[PDB]
Amino acid sequence: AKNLATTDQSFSDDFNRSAMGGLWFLKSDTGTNQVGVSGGRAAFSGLTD
Amino acid sequence: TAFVTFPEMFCDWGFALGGTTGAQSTGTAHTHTLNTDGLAALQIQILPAGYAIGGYIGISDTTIVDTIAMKMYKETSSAINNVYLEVFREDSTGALTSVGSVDVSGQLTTASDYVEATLPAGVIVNAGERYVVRMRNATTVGNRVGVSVMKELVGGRELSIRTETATDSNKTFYTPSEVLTAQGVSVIMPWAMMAAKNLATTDQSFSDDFNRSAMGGLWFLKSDTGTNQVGVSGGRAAFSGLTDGNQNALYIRPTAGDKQWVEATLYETGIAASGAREGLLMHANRDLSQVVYLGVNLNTAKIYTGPWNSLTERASVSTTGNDVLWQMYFDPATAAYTVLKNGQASGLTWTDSGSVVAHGPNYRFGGLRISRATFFNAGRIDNWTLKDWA
Amino acid sequence: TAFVTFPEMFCDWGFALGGTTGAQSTGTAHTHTLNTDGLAALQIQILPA
Amino acid sequence: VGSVDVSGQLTTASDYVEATLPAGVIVNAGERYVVRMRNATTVGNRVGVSVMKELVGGRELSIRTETATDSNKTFYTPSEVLTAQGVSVIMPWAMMA
Repeated sequence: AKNLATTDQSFSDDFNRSAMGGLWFLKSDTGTNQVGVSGGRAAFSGLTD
Repeated sequence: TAFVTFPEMFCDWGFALGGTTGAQSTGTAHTHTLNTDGLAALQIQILPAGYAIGGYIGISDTTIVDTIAMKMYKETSSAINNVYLEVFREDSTGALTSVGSVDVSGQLTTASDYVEATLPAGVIVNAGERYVVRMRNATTVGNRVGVSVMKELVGGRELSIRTETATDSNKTFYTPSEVLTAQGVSVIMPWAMMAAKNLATTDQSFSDDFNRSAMGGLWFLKSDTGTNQVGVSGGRAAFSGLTDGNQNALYIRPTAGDKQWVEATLYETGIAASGAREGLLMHANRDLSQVVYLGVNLNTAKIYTGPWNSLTERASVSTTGNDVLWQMYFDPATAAYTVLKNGQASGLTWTDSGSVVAHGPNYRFGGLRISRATFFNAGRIDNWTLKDWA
Repeated sequence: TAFVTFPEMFCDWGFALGGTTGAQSTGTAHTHTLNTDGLAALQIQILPA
Repeated sequence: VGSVDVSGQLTTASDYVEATLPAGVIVNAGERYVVRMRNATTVGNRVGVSVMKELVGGRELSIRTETATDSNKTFYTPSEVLTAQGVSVIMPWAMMA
């Protein structure tokens, strides 16, 4: 399949699940807490600055 | 989930030889008979300090890498250090860029054993790109390192890199010219692995509108009728056939954890005659050894436990107008099951004080159940859904 | 993306032999020792028009 | 989770033997399954199985039991599984379709 008519990939996430999941590489300056999903919305986990 | 330069089964196993050899170099002409005592497998390549060897790794499905592995050992028992395993991404131009490295000299063993090392941070990979797992071995003491490789045959594609100078071994950003030179120089091909040991597992959820022609391969069907199973008609599941008995459909795809939430709408259940039991199944074994079942008739709704052959009633409640979108879920914080009718509490709750229900990897399957008796099929079901509520 | 009758890694590479052969056809009875000099790989078939 | 008798359809020539399970068994990605050949015959004729030799120093993932009780076992324990893995020296070819 040497050459294909490549489509334009598109993705969407409602963030309406329990955990962040493996579909998101997380990197934070806190050290332990990353972007956490709560109440169906992403937010800053932890009380750190 | 991982990617290997060539299947690990070759490193783990070998082929038995057979047949007959050919002519001799000198002496009386004879041909020896091959047998199982001859083994075809990977070879071992010793390598001195300052010599780096690596192989290209394909990416099948995109994910996040966490660790890398190689099959190697040390020749002598002397102390060693400065043994590095690193990962290089190949750009469009073919240049190699370092995206991670790790010291593995501490955990090395004299015996030929796997070496698995965690990267400092995750490196996202995508299907279609190529990666190289390089072993550096820039030690100071001088003990050599033996890596398990498999011999390459000339005349084919060259996709292994090998560098001898200490400068090239310590290089962290190879240019295309140096990559081509290393590919030309290289004669072996090492065994390398890029793994996905730990992932942030999601809460898997599934749903089916039951709006197709056949039952489909996404449902394991088991019934006491013998021949007929849950059949889809008019876009709704139903008890196929005129026989008296029970039918169950189990979703092939399991959920993530013990937290379960199943929901479906009950249709044509207010016209039932007597004893028509149908509804949803949660915490179902693959072999249906023990299940938690929600049975709704035209009069009431009950919760059942146990194998499909014989069910035990745990709780019951008398309701009316049972043609709505029923839901029922399990909270492991209190180990309790709660049923919500049309978004209302409906006062249906069971508490497992005795822990009669076992929760584990083999008890995360849901499904649907119908029963038919006395020439009156139970209601039909639609909009089936299972998920892991937060 | 492609489909192959058997993995191309065999077509590109080979295996190193090891072990020991069996009895000989004639002469003094002996068994040779296998080493990395023996290569196990696919063969080449000639074919006329 | 499933057993089948394949003595009737066996042939002296080395040929594939395919047997249907009594009922379907759902499987999921990430789990592991073992296809065990028992051979608890009464006449005493031996059975030859096509295997592929394993090399030492690698992972052990084949099971081999010798005693009749072990062969007739239905629910193995982790200790017995480890002992069988250590004892085994061959790896058989098995398919689940």
